[PDB]
Amino acid sequence: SIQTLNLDITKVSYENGAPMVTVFATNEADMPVIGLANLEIKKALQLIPEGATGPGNSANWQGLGSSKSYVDNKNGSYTFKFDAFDSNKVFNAQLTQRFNVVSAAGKLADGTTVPVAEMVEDFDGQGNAPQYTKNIVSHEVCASCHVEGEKIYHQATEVETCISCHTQEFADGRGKPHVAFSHLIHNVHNANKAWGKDNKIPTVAQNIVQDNCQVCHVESDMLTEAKNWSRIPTMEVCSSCHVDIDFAAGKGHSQQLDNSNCIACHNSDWTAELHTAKTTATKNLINQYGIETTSTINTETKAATISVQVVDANGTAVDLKTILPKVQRLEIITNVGPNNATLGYSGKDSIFAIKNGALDPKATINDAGKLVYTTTKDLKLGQNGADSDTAFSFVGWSMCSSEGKFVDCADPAFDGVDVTKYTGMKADLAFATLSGKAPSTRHVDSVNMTACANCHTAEFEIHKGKQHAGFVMTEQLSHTQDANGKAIVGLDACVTCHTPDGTYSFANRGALELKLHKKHVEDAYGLIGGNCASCHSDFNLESFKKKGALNTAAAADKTGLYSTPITATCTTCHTVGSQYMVHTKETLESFGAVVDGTKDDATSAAQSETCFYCHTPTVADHTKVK
Ligand code: HEC
Ligand code: HEC
Ligand code: HEC
Ligand code: HEC
Ligand code: HEC
Ligand code: HEC
Ligand code: HEC
Ligand code: HEC
Ligand code: HEC
Ligand code: HEC
Ligand SMILES: [Ca+2]
Ligand SMILES: [Ca+2]
Ligand SMILES: [Ca+2]
Ligand SMILES: [Ca+2]
Ligand SMILES: [Ca+2]
Repeated sequence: SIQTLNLDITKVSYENGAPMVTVFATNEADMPVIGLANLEIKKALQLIPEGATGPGNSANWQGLGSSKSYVDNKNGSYTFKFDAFDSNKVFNAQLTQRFNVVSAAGKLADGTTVPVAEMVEDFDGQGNAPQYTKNIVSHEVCASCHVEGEKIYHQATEVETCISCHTQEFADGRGKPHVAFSHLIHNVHNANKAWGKDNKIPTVAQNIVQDNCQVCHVESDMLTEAKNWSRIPTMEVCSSCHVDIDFAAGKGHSQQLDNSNCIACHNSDWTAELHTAKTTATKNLINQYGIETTSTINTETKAATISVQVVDANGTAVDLKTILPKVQRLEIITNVGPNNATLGYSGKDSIFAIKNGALDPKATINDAGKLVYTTTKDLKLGQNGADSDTAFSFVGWSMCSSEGKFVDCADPAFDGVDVTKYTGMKADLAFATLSGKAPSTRHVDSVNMTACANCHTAEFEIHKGKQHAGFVMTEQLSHTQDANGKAIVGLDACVTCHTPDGTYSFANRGALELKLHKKHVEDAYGLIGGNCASCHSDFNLESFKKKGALNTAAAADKTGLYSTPITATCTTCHTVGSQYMVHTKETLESFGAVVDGTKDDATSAAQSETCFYCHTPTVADHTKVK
C-alpha cells in the first residue's frame, strides 16, 4: 500500500533536560502517515571533533542512548522522550547532536503495508541547525550495488545507521578495533585479510570493487567532509587493506606510535592520486579513439563485407595504418537474425582481423584507411524468415599499452593473458540486409548497459583476456532511444555468440536469455538475491513471439537438447526436477512446453506455451499469477 515512508525530525527541544524529539512521517504522495507502531530513535549521538582525541585522529560519534517511547500525535507527527538519556553523563551542548530514526517494515492496524525507513539528522546542542558535521559518504552509493531497501549484511538498510552503531566508542568498548565502521567497510570489500567469525575471504567483493575508492567516495558539494578519504590518513583505517604493516613495531614502515604525522608525508593530493591513477589512465586511453562500422551484403554471393573506420576523440578520421603497430587485436563476429540468431556458435563467422600489429591475410586496409573484411561462412541469409534477412556484426578491439600510454605490440605471439599490457576499446555493431530493406534489430528496452555499469563501471572490458580483446560497451552501438531521448546501449550485440544454440558446449546455457541469469544467480546472489530490477527496467514479454527453441542441455552423446522459449528462460533459476520448481516436466508439457527435447520439437512448439495465461510477471513482482 505505502510505497515510500519519509521521515523528518521537525523539532528537538531540550527545555525539560533530556531532548524531546518530534518526527513527521509521510508517504510517497506527501500525505501524513498515522499509526506507526515500530518507530524508534535507534541511537542518539554527539560529535567529538576532528583531532580532539589526538592529533590526526578522526572525529567520533559518542553515545547518548536510544528510545522506543513515543506518542502518536494523530496528525503524522510522533513525539519521543527518553527514560534514561545520557546514562554516561557525557552530554555537551557545545557539540553537534545526531539522532538515528528507524521505522520497521510492517502493517498499520487497518492492514496497510508500510516499508522500512531509516534516516539521521544533525542539530546543535539546543536543537537548531548544526555548526559542524562529519558527512563523508551517503547511503546512495551503496545502492549502486546492494539492493536498496534490503538489509546490507545485517541490522539495517542504510549506511548512516551502520555508522551510528559501529562507532569508535563501540569498538573500544569491545576491545576490537576492527569493528569500527571505517575499518570494517574497507575490510569487507578487500581480500588481503579475511573477516568475521567465519573467516570469509572477500574474493567476490574484491573482484567487483577492486579497491576503487570512487565507488563510495564521491566528492560532492552536499557532503562537506567528502574529501576525508584522502585528507585524514590514520593507522586505524589505512591498515584495513594494508594488513602487513606494524606501525608500532616499525615493521614494513617507519615506526609510528600515533597518527600525529601521517598527513605530513601522506599529503591529500598523493593519497587521492595514487589509489585512482590506474583507472583514471585506463579511462583516458579508452576515450582516445573510437570506431564507426558499416556492413553491406553482396546480393549475389550473399557474403557480408565489414568496413571499420577509426576516429579520434572529436570523431575525426584516423587512417588505420598510422596506429596498426599498436592494435593488439581486432575481432569481427557475424551472426544472422538479430531477434532469434540462426547460425549458432559453431556456424557464426568470426575472425581476428588483427593480432599484435599484424593483419590477417583475409583483412586489408583500403586506400581510404578503413579495415575491410568479407565473411567466409555461409550466412544462410533469408533461409529462416524475415528476421534472417538481417546479418549483424560485432566488432571488438584492443590497443597495446603501458603505464597510461599506447605502445607498440612488440611480441607477435602475445597471448593476451597479462591484462596490464593492453586496453580493450569501444566496441561496435553493424547491420546489413540481403534484400536492401531496413534491417531488423533486437529489442533493447528491458535491460541495458547502464544497469551493468552500476556494478561493473562504464569502463567494463567484457571478456578481456586470452580469448578476447575486451568489449567496452558505449553509444557507438546504440540504435534507439528511451522515452526521454537518452541513447540506449543494448546488449544485443552479445547474441552473435550467445545464440539460441548456446555457446561452445550445449551444456552451458549459453543463449543470452539464459546466460546472464545463470552467471548472476550462481555468483551474484549474495548481492542481488531475486532483485530483477538490478538489471531490468521492464520485461519484454512480447519478444517471446519472435523466439524459437532455446538450448537448455546436452544429451549423453553431447548433441544439443532444447526447450520452448518461456520454459527455457524461467528454468535457468527454476531447474526442472529440483526443489526450485513445483511444476513437474509432465505438467509443463501439458502447458505446451518442450523440456530438454530435440531442436525440431522445441521449434515446432515454440509458440504453443500457455504460461502467460496464468503468469503475469512484472519487474516489481515477477512471481505474480492471476
Ligand atoms: C549497516 C547496514 C551495518 C552493516 C553493513 C554492518 N553492521 Fe554490524 N555489528 C553489530 C555487532 C554487535 C557486531 C558484532 C561485533 C563483534 O564481533 O563484537 C556486528 C558485526 C558486523 C560485521 C562483522 C565484522 C567483523 O569483522 O566481524 C559486519 C560486516 C557488520 N556488522 C556490518 C552491531 C550493529 C548495529 C547495532 C545497533 C548496527 C546498526 C549495525 N551493526 C549495522 C551494520
Ligand atoms: C601515520 C600513522 C601513517 C600512516 C597511517 C601511513 N603512513 Fe606512511 N609511508 C611513507 C613512505 C615513504 C611510504 C612508501 C611509499 C610507497 O610505497 O610508495 C609509506 C607507506 C605507507 C603505506 C603503504 C604501504 C605499502 O607498502 O603499500 C601506508 C598505508 C602508510 N604508509 C600509512 C612515509 C611516511 C612518513 C614519513 C616520515 C610518515 C610520518 C608516515 N608515512 C606516516 C604514516
Ligand atoms: C548487465 C546485464 C551485466 C552484465 C552484462 C554483467 N553483469 Fe555482473 N557480476 C556481479 C557479480 C557480484 C559477479 C561475480 C564476480 C565474481 O564472482 O568475482 C559478476 C560477474 C559478471 C561477469 C564475469 C566477469 C567478472 O567481471 O567477474 C560478467 C561478464 C558480468 N558479470 C556481466 C554483479 C553485477 C551487478 C550487481 C547488482 C550487476 C547489475 C551486474 N553484475 C550486471 C551485469
Ligand atoms: C559495488 C562497486 C559495491 C558497492 C558500491 C558497495 N558494495 Fe558492499 N559488496 C559488494 C560485493 C560484490 C560484496 C560481496 C557480496 C558477496 O556475495 O560476497 C559486498 C559485500 C559487502 C559486505 C559483506 C557482506 C557480504 O555479502 O560479504 C558488506 C558489509 C557491505 N558490502 C557493505 C557495503 C556498504 C555499507 C556499502 C556502501 C558504503 C557498500 N557495501 C557498497 C559490492 C559493493
Ligand atoms: C565503499 C565500499 C568504500 C570504498 C570502496 C572505499 N571507502 Fe573509505 N569509507 C567508506 C565508508 C562508509 C567510510 C565511513 C564514513 C564515516 O562517516 O564514518 C569510509 C571512511 C574512510 C576514511 C576515514 C575518514 C575519516 O574522517 O576518518 C578513509 C581515510 C577512507 N575511507 C579511505 C579510503 C580509500 C583510500 C579508499 C580507496 C583505496 C576507500 N576509502 C574506499 C566506504 C568506502
Ligand atoms: C583498500 C580499499 C585500501 C585502503 C583502505 C587504503 N589503500 Fe593504499 N593501496 C591500496 C591499493 C589497491 C594500492 C595499490 C595502488 C596501485 O595501483 O599501485 C595501494 C597503495 C598504496 C600506496 C603505494 C604503495 C605501493 O604499492 O606503491 C600508498 C603509499 C598507500 N596505498 C597509502 C594508503 C593510505 C595512507 C591509506 C589510508 C588513507 C590507504 N592507503 C588506504 C588499497 C587501499
Ligand atoms: C564470442 C566472441 C562472444 C561474444 C561476442 C560474447 N561472449 Fe560471453 N561468453 C563467450 C564464451 C565462449 C563464454 C563461455 C561459455 C559460456 O557459455 O559460459 C562466455 C561466457 C559469458 C558469461 C559467463 C561468465 C562466467 O564467468 O561464467 C557471461 C556473463 C557473458 N559471457 C556475457 C557476455 C556479454 C554481456 C556479452 C556482450 C557484451 C558477451 N558475453 C559477448 C563468448 C562470447
Ligand atoms: C542482470 C544480471 C539480470 C538480472 C539480475 C535479471 N536479468 Fe533477466 N535478462 C538479463 C539479460 C541480459 C536478458 C537478455 C535480453 C535479450 O536481449 O535476450 C534477460 C532477459 C530476461 C527475460 C526475457 C524477456 C526480455 O525482457 O528480454 C525475462 C522474462 C527475464 N530476463 C526475467 C528475469 C527475472 C524474472 C529476473 C529476476 C528473478 C531477472 N530476469 C533478473 C539480465 C538480467
Ligand atoms: C533467476 C534470474 C530467475 C529467473 C530467470 C526466474 N526466477 Fe522466479 N524466482 C527466482 C527467485 C530467487 C525466487 C524466490 C525463491 C524463494 O525463496 O521462494 C523466485 C520465485 C518465483 C515464484 C514464487 C515461488 C512460489 O512460491 O511458487 C514464482 C511464481 C516465479 N519465481 C515465477 C517465475 C517465472 C514464471 C519465471 C520465468 C518468466 C521466473 N520465475 C524466472 C529467480 C528467478
Ligand atoms: C495456471 C494453470 C498456470 C500455468 C498455465 C503455468 N503456471 Fe507456473 N505456476 C502457477 C502457480 C499457481 C505457481 C505457484 C505460485 C505461487 O506463488 O506459489 C506457479 C509456479 C511457477 C514457477 C515458480 C516455481 C517455484 O519457485 O517452485 C515457475 C518458474 C513457473 N510456474 C513456470 C511456469 C512455466 C514455464 C509455465 C508454462 C510452461 C507455467 N508456469 C504455466 C500456475 C501456472
Ligand atoms: Ca528536520
Ligand atoms: Ca532513508
Ligand atoms: Ca579484508
Ligand atoms: Ca556504430
Ligand atoms: Ca500461440
